[PDB]
Amino acid sequence: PIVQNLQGQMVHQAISPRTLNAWVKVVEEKAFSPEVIPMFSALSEGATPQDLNTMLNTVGGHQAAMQMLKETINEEAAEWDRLHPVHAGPIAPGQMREPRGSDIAGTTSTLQEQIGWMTHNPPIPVGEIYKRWIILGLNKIVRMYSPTSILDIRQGPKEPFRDYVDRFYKTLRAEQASQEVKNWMTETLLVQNANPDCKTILKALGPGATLEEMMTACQGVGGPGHKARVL
Amino acid sequence: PIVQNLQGQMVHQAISPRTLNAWVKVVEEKAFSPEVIPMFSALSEGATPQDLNTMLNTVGGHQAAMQMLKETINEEAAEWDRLHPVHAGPIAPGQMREPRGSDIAGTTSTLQEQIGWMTHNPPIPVGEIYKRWIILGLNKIVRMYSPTSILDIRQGPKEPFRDYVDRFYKTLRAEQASQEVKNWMTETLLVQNANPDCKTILKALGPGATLEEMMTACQGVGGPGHKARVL
Amino acid sequence: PIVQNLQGQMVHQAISPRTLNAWVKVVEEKAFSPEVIPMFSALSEGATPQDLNTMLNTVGGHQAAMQMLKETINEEAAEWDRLHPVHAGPIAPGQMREPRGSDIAGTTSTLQEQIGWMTHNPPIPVGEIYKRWIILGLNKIVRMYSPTSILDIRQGPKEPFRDYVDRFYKTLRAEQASQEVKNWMTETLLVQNANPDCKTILKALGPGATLEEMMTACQGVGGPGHKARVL
Amino acid sequence: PIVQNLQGQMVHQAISPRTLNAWVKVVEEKAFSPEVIPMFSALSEGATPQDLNTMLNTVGGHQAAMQMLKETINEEAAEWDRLHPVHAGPIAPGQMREPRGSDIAGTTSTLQEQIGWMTHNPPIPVGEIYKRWIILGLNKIVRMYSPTSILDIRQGPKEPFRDYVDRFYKTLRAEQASQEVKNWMTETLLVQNANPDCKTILKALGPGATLEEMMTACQGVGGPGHKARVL
Amino acid sequence: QGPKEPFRDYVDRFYKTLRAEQASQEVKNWMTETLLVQNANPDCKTILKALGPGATLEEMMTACQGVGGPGHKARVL
Repeated sequence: PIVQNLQGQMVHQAISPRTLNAWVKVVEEKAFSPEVIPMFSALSEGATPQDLNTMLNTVGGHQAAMQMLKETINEEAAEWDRLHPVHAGPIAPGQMREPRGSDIAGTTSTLQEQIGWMTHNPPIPVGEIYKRWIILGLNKIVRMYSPTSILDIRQGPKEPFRDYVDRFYKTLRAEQASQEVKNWMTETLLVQNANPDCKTILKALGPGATLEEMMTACQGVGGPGHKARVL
Repeated sequence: PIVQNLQGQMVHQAISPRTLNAWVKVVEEKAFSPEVIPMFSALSEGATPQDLNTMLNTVGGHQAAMQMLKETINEEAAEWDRLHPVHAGPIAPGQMREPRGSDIAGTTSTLQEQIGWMTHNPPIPVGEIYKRWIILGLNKIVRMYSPTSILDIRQGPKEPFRDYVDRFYKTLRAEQASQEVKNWMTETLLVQNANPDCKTILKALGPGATLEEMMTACQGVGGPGHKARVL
Repeated sequence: PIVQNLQGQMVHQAISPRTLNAWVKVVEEKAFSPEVIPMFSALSEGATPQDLNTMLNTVGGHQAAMQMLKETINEEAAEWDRLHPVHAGPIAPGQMREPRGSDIAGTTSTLQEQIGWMTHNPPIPVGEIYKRWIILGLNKIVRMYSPTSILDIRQGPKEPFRDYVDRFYKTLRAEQASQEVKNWMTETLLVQNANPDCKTILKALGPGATLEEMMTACQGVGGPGHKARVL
Repeated sequence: PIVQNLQGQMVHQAISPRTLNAWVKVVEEKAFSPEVIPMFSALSEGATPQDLNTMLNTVGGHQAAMQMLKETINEEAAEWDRLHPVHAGPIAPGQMREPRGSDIAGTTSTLQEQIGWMTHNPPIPVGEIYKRWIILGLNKIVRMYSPTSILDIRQGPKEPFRDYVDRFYKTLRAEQASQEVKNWMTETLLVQNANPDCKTILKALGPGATLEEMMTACQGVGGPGHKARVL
Repeated sequence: QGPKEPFRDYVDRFYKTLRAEQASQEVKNWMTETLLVQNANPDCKTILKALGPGATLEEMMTACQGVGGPGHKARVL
């Protein structure tokens, strides 16, 4: 995308074949897993809409998810053009004409105009909003993908604490809810779905317990072969 | 993170996709190993907090252990706001106001803002403290990984002394203790948890004779005080 | 390690991650092979003790061998500390003060001072001696690894000269003894450890046949010591 | 080796890590094959002896054959101290000292001194002769490898011309005779070692037929010919 | 510590034995915190573990004094 700083003005560079290969490979390896969202946020340097849209268009087997994501982007673009500060009428020549919801989209925007409003006038967050809409759509996909409704994870009488925690944190990452609520829910839910023996020693710790303390306490609860005891 | 020397002043640049793939493979196959702490130290190049923050969010496996590391960083950041000099608060125009304890974290500070206080005015150890807190979290993760104490690392009857030494040194890497204390322990521990048959010839060495000499003697004999044949 | 001469003033520049993966791949597959030792010398550009120390911290299973190498560096550092010219605490104001054994070691040294002493006052070979001590340590590890002796490598009944010479030369790199002696004993050894089928032709060639000349003759005979008298 | 032309005077740097891995990989794939000699010639850009010594030192499997080359290199170094200018022991103030046979090797010379004699007075062909001496040794190595001689090549009845000519071409890679002599060998041996039915095609075509024409006839007739005359 | 042995006799013997160790103060102190709990009988060990991390020697002795016997049994077994 558009880069260059200390050596002067920005130049529009193309995407790497290496990053494109990673996008194809990661999908074969772990298609809808939550870690895709921070990787996309981190790697998207100079996040221009049409360039971001290239990753969406190079979709393989997971095209159905992308089609839903595109509908969500269209809903978000429609909301931007009508429920947020609306664009006026005729203006004097040479002004950008405050970009519309459809101007954010790659289909209805040319490269010259898209880069023009991105840096000729003071930087507009056009890439940031489109990227945010993609993040919002990806969050919907991981939410739908999750096979467990958060409270479906349980610990069997022979299942170790570490595996119970792995299962619990796997569904926890797809929760998409408020942090205070998530902490309060985590505190009660972990105890409720725990096995009788595990729950009996877990209740000794009581209020004010934190994850570092919980992990430390469950070191003596051990793994397979070892028979977990209160003492 | 920040980079550039030969052409002039430092500018913020993202890490290679091959490096990210290398990290992903290391987390997948070497998960809780103490060998990953130097690998992370090498890969945590420069000093911008944002790149380290995104890198740690790419985990698909041991997310709960990583979350305990985030919790550790959050409470270490709390101590930077309280214990350490955080000044009076109000500041006259034209200053960068100095980061508070929670301003160190990439989740609470903007990228240009993070770069600003370490580039617009002379260096401050914001990258080093954030890295130190992550390293401290990794030290805690290997402390939870361990399932057997040093005195529980006993040598079996059919178990060779060489395998026992590897088990001891691998176990030792996660214990977090003073070098003098570890050396002082090394004098009696090595022959203490060994089996009777190998001890027959290894007890003859006596006082002094460092690990190198003890191993040179051990290699020369093999097995439980004498080697065995497979084919 | 430090880099740049023609280009400008010296820069301390981090190793590439591909180089680190290549080192890990070599250590993982070749373990205690003598082939690793020149590869370490080849890869260790601009000899900087901290970077050299980092390359000894990434080992997996074989940590105990690495610990012996680290103790060997301490042993040679101690040799520098008291048997090589002894330093005195009192020195004139404005001097960098030439390093003691502990200063050479990664344990008490700081990277800013370490780069400082090698770049300020006239060149001290701090990196080269540390690299040499590591190589000396690696040269002790091959002895620990080697499980054979000069008269244990004997050609079997169905073994050809190529298999017999390969085991001898594989062993030879880990010998750690005088070259002058090795040459003088080699002439006796090649005849002595041969099988009776190949021994008679080796004896028949006699004195005045060098390694190339013997290898040239041994190429045409065929099998595990084919008919030695052609009439 | 020493590198830089465009930005001014050359700086000494080590070999690239990827090149070192490639050298090891090529050895695993095809250590003794004749095309390794041009591959080595191509990769040895900047023939500084110390860098060249690293390539020799890092060899894996074929160590016994590899150590035979040192005898030839030492022998050519002995020839350099005889047939080439040998100079004298005395030396005038501040001179770099013209190389002796044992100054050529990196093992018995010092790097700064080595760069000094290669560059202080008009270039000395130290790297070029060392590469040629190594090539002479590599030409000896393919003699040791060789499983078939040039006069051992013969076409069987079930062996087509393409299979036969490939075998003949492979054996012509290391023919170790004059190009003038080789022209006669090519003209005579190719027809002479062909099978009777294939020979009939060659016999009919006869004198005044180039390699292009011979190949064209072989291509048109098919296989090694067939049980009845076509020409 | 045996099943019917009281903590005061056990810690008295531990201190007496430790008195002849002639090692640096750090070596003795660091060990004492973990070893006393580890070599204790199940019921006593449960009570010592219940007191847990932190606290002074006076606080530990105070807790032990009121506990009584060689360790009175619990209901979660």
